[PDB]
Formats: sequence, C-alpha cells, structure tokens
Amino acid sequence: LFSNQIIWFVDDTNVYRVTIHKTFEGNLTTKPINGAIFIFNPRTGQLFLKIIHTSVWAGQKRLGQLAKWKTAEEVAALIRSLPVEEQPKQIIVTAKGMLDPLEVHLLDFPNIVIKGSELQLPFQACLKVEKFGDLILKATEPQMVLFNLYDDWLKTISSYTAFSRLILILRALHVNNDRAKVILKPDKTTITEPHHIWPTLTDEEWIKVEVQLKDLILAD
Ligand SMILES: [Cl-]
Ligand SMILES: [Co+2]
Ligand SMILES: [Co+2]
Ligand SMILES: [Co+2]
Repeated sequence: LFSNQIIWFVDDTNVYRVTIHKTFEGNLTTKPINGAIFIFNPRTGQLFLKIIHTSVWAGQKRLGQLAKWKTAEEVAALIRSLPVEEQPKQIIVTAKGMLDPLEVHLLDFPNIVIKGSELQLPFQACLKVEKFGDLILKATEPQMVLFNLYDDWLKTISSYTAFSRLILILRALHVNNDRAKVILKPDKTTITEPHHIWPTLTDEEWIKVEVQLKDLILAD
C-alpha cells in the first residue's frame, strides 16, 4: 500500500441487507432494504459509495450469493466509467466470495490484480454514521456518491497514519458504537464540519483518541 499503484479495497458486506420481523402468526418475514458497496482508496481517502436500491433484487432469489456478483458488476462498471489513468492496479477484498465474481467481471482488465485479505476493515460501521446511514436508507434509486474519508488529515499526516486512524475509528464503532462516539467527542464544543465525516480535533486530542479506540477494540 501507499506507492504509485492505485489500490482499492472493496467491501460487499452491506450490499444485501434485510429487516426480519416475527409476525403475529409466528413466522419470520424478511424484507430487503437498501444497501451499499464501499470502494476505498487508502492512499487518498477517496470513497466511492454505490447505493444499491432494493429494486435490483426484483424477480431474483439467493440474494446473498447474487450480491457478490452485483458487487463485481458495479466495480467493473465504475472502472469502465473512469479514464485508464484513474483505474486501479490492485483490488483487495476482505470477503473470499468476491474473488471469482471479480475475476470473471474483470477479464477485459488484464492490468488489474485481484487479491484477498484478512484485514478487519468494517465499513458496515459507516451505516452507524448518520451521513451515510440516512443517505442509504432514503435512496429511491441507485446512485454513486463520492466522499473523502480523511477530511483534512493529509495536510499534516501521512496516508499510512490516516489509514491507521480510519481503521481504528471504524473498528471501534463496530465493536462499541456508543463508547466510540463518546471517545470521538472529547469536549462539549467538539464538532464535525458539514463537509467532513469526522470531528475537528487537535493533534494531542487525536493521540489520545487513537489510544482509547485501540483499547476499546482490545476489550471487545
Ligand atoms: Cl504513507
Ligand atoms: Co446490470
Ligand atoms: Co483475471
Ligand atoms: Co475539509
């Protein structure tokens, strides 16, 4: 990571989402709700968020499996919409079920290396950040939305440091959302800018936050 090669992490976790309800008759109803693909460049902080509207499942079955293919389809479609100089050199997936669908969808892109990973990068935690969660919930059609998940961090820290910070935030939100949100608000006056994802904190504040988030993850 972090060299001249454009790298994307792709997360399919959140593509097929449902609500499950027990009926008065005692059976379970499962209803799809909107999902999202997260495509993330760890050097620059760029996120492509591809909102998956429930209409894409119309007429279909085995939706959890089909979601792997839909993810690969949408990654390929994004790549074909980009100039060659913006296309990734490497795609990294933390779900093994993505490898074969990507391979078949990307046959026309021989430069692109696909690999698996055991890294813990839980973008599902973003569904807990209201900016993302409501946007996904309320969508009435597919769409793609761009974000910068590093805010203004790269003005003063490296991509390596930024990536590490982001991962600690996401993992902490995943393990204990309520406590992570408290750690991320060290003062009554702590705020997040409207165009930012994360709070505006001092260097000293981030140092403490990062240690606290790490400790929260360790405590599970
Ligand atoms: Cl770096
Ligand atoms: Co299609
Ligand atoms: Co291939
Ligand atoms: Co900014």
